[PDB]
Amino acid sequence: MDNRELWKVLNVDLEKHDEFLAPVPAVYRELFLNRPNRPRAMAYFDAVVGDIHGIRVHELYNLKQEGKKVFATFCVYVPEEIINATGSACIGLCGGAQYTVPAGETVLPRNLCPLIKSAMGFKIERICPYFQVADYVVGETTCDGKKKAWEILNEYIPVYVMELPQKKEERDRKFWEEEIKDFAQFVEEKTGVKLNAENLRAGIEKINKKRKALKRLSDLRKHNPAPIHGLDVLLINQLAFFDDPERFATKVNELCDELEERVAKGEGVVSKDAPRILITGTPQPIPHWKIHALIEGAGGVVVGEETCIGERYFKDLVEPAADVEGMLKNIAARSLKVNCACFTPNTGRLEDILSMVQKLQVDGVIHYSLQFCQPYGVESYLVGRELERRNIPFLKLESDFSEEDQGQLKTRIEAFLEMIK
Amino acid sequence: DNRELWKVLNVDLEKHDEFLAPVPAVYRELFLNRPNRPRAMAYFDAVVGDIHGIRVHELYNLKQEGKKVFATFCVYVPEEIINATGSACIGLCGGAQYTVPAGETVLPRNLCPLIKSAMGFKIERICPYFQVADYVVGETTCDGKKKAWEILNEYIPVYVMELPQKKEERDRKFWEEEIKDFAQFVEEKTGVKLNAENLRAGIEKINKKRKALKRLSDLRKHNPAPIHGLDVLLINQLAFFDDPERFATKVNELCDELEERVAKGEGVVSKDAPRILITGTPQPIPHWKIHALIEGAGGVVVGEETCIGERYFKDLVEPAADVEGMLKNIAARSLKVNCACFTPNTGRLEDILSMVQKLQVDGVIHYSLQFCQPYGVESYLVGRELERRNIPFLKLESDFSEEDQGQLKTRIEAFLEMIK
Repeated sequence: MDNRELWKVLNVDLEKHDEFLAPVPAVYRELFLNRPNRPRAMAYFDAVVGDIHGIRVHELYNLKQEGKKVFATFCVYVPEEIINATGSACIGLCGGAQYTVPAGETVLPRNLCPLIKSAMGFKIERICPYFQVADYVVGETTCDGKKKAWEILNEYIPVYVMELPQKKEERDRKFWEEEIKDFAQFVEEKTGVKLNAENLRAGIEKINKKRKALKRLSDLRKHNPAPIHGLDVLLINQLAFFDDPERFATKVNELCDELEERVAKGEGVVSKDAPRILITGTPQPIPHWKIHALIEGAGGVVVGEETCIGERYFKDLVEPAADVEGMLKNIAARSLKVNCACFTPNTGRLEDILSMVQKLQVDGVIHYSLQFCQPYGVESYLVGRELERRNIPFLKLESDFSEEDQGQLKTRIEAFLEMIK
Repeated sequence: DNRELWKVLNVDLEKHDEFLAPVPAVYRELFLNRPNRPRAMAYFDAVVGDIHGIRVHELYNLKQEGKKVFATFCVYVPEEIINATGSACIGLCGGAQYTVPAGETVLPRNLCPLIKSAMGFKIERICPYFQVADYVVGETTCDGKKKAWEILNEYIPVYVMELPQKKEERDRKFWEEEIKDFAQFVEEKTGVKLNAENLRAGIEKINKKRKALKRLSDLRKHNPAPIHGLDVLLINQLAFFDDPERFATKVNELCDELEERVAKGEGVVSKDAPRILITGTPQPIPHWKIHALIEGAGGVVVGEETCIGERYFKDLVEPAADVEGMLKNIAARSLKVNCACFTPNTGRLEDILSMVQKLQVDGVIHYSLQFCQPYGVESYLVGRELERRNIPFLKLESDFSEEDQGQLKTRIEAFLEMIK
């Protein structure tokens, strides 16, 4: 093939790479392709999944040859606009694979979040071309696991760490603006492009246009019957981390046009009696589609996702400004409006949940979080207690990237859907 | 009068007695019958003989006299300011497993045993040192305690200080302003406003205490060892519950006895037993399992790089002329702690190596609690850098369960069997 020599040049272990890529087509066929009632604008995304380690890696390399850089992030708090204002890429390989768990566990204790260990293994075994072509990695201080794993990752690839505060009063708002300014200076130093009003406003328009299409897609999901299955929207939000901000937004808008066509005639992918489910908790990387597949494989339909591969990524858009200082202020202020479970207290995400259930008309919420995720694990008590106080059905789930939790999670989901008919 | 106090403070006396039932035998086996113990140790034993009594009487008397009792869970708390504003300050980290399942009703099972034990002790209402507390001072360190303060607020009230994540200039100013906020807090809640001459009094008292503990810790650099490590662990544990003045005096008299023990050349064990440095997470009372397993097999522990240890008495406040300068100095002193919640943290590695050099240690053990992420992940870099310097290393980790020693003993002996 052609990607063969690109992987070889990028220093990719080809034996492990093939052993990892082996079972993906059958899973993607059973979970995605074989399902009927599918929209027509999704084939594009299928093609992307059919070559996720191919075309986009070529694009990243060929644009790296132009004098640009490739920045890799793990947190949506990192300003995508500031990076894309210099003509450089901003990708986010949050890996959700078990194949790379025993690898990343060689340096991390086994009682850690599966995402961190999966990404660490992806890097240690040289098996992810996105991780190879990436020049830098931008970390932050959200959980103890990632904050400490940066100290190990920096020996493998350079790591720049932003410091995010833990509360959101006046001084915290101020401190984050200074942090964004330091990151912008670092970006100017590393890319060699001075930030003007032209390029910065251009990048802000670019990222806001990317987020607007996803928020339109999310707003289209609150109709009855459901015009699209939740697994497809999940895959869309998942692909939103490696794709070009223009073509992705265009295809998302075309899919939204098709879904509006469906809504105009009352077409739906599920029977109208089916339960509608809302998901809240930790983001689900790719390919970690287990929960959506199990929920929609018993008759239910997911209408919303309150994760950072859900609505928390595209909910807030940047406000315009005049000079560069105002643009940086607005970027930092947009970033700090994310009601992540690392702040204390975090009473805004609860308002988010209670408003999303009324918007999407949800019959029951499910609080799925990863195993050994303490920030989202502890807050679940308060979230569920408050939701039960207000007479809302609630289910707490927890699993890892293992593939064969079918029986237990299946019984849980089926009992829930039987109860909240 | 003890049961009178426990009735005043709402104690489910049944669970209280069932918790205190199998404790005197443990303390007799681990301490009382162990030979060659010094004489000045007697006082400390008396404290454990009345662990829920006379000190609770003193705290409740201070309460009835119109003054507060501040409960803490960290080292960064400016206890100097609390001592300045008259009120008392006590630390009470989680200790036993009896309260773990109860605490597991509001917290996940995959959390640290310390937070679970603390939450259980609070909910079960069987701790006089907790049932007498007026406030709690939490911090923003780990994920567990940060997200558990919210659930704790529904019970006894909680004030939270925000600790930064690095030690640069912005973090220094941030911590300075947070110390100012906590000073305003104690000014308002204790009624007393602080001036220079009264703030320096608490500064000097807490200094005296820390430097007395520092003298005792330095005294352990003699071969053969003058004192066993379990007694020093008990001293550092009781340093959070006792009264500072008399405790400093008692530790000074113990140091006076150890001076003669060093001059005569008498040791608690032979000059062949291995010297072990413990480093990692703190060991609250009664978590004497690790030291007991290390020494009972035939070793000695001459150093504890924990916060119930070297990191509670290494740094002391610098002097200043005015109140603002004294507050800035208290903040700068508290920020000198090299915990595993900042990034990077090479200072702790420098401390470990310097203690290995000074204390003549021939065996290093890194012990952290179960489900502890900060130290549990930093252990990799710590061991990797220590292995280069050709230092024997051993990673250990467990919870508050009793009969897990079967896996620990086999892990301990072998270590001591090869570092001869």
